[PDB]
Amino acid sequence: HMGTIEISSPSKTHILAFPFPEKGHINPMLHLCNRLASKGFRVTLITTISTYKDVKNKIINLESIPDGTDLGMNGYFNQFKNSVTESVAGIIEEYKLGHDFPPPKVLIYDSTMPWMLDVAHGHGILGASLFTQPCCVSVVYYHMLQGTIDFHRSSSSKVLLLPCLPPLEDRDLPEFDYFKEDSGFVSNLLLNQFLNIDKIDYVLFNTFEMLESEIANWMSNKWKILTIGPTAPTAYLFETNTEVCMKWLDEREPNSVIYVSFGSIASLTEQQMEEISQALFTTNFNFLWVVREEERTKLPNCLSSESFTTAAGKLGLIINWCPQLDVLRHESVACFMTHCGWNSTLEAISSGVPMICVPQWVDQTTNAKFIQDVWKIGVRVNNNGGGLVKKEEIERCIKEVCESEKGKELKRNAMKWKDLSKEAVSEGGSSDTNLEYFASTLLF
Ligand SMILES: O=c1ccn([C@@H]2O[C@H](COP(=O)(O)OP(=O)(O)O[C@H]3O[C@H](CO)[C@@H](O)[C@H](O)[C@H]3O)[C@@H](O)[C@H]2O)c(=O)[nH]1
Repeated sequence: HMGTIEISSPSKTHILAFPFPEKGHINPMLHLCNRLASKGFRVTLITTISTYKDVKNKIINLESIPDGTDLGMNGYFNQFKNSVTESVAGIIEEYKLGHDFPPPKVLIYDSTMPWMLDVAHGHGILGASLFTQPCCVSVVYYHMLQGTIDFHRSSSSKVLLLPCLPPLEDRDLPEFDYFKEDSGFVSNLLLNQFLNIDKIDYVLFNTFEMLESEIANWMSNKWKILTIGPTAPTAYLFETNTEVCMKWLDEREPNSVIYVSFGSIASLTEQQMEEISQALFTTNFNFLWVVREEERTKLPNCLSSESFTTAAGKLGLIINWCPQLDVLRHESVACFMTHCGWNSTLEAISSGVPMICVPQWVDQTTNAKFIQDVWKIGVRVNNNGGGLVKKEEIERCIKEVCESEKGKELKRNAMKWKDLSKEAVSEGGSSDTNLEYFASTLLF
């Protein structure tokens, strides 16, 4: 007969998001923010000023913070941690005292920044840790943290058996020694994702349960992890060179283009670029090869963008960046020569594109193991077993993926996993359900 009703809805719930300022961490966070804004949430993405321009063009409320850094990996990272700890706390407190927006309910922060949980909890809001790597390699990091099995790795070969994982050869383990005297720092960075795993309010993984069933269930029983991937949309984020790349691809034959990208960070030696060049300029396919501006000088002196007719009569384009998700979904693309970063790997899965795996370090070695031997949607190159990958090896892997009956089955496998990733994020799918569990319980 008389009183007041209070309605908690997405439209009056405010979600803060803070990615690590690198594209493989920014991009999956942005995709997740877009899905959350689509459910009606007020979403504020926080990012460093030197990434603010990039994020501004791709896209949601946007907020910049100082880069926090002036310097090797450690000094860079400790300054970073100290600076963003204060600036994000300031943003949280300002949005508490505001009146236009709702006060923040939760901070979604990158899993490699676990101290951000103390920032969120210290300011009275929930924390959600977004893991940007698959379940299988993340569990390895946990076991390395637990200091149980010896992971130290030339007088023998070792094979490691961990619960709910296929046996892992030494080459299958996440690769840190590439970083030499910084291997400890990079190692610590990935291991420490688990330092406070039991105190995190939501543990988010950009993967889908059918892809990693055994290990996801294992993790789900230990922690209440929510697999919510792929966060990228199925068949928004507007990448640079979009019109140029789509026009070039629209003029190619179906299933005729090898797409080549080594991600946003990896840098191959100039001898390694030469092997890749000679392979691509003599194969029976067109090619689209992303060579970042800062990497152009490692190209063979033989050669913003550049067009080629190849020695096989085909066409090549070398470009400094591309809308990778749109490239992968283009009918012209036959396969994806990739460094096996997790976003690249999962984007290719969601697109049905088989892979040639040229992994460089951290999780890319483990991902390539799963791409070839578990999901069976690619072939991994063979290095002296850090070793150079020769043009004849790359050529062997192209002919296998694109010119053999085995390649036809890898393509069938990849269309099967493509359908499964689409079902995961559709209504009733495992990832849609876990993302809704996140959204719905935020309202409680
Ligand atoms: O021309 C290009 C090339 C790449 N991308 C995008 O850039 C991201 C690349 O990310 P990823 O494939 O994960 O590679 P990295 O840039 O190397 O990302 C780092 O962080 C990832 C997430 O933790 C790890 O999986 C990687 O191994 C690590 O190097 C993806 O969203 C791609 O779609 C583009 O949009 N255009």
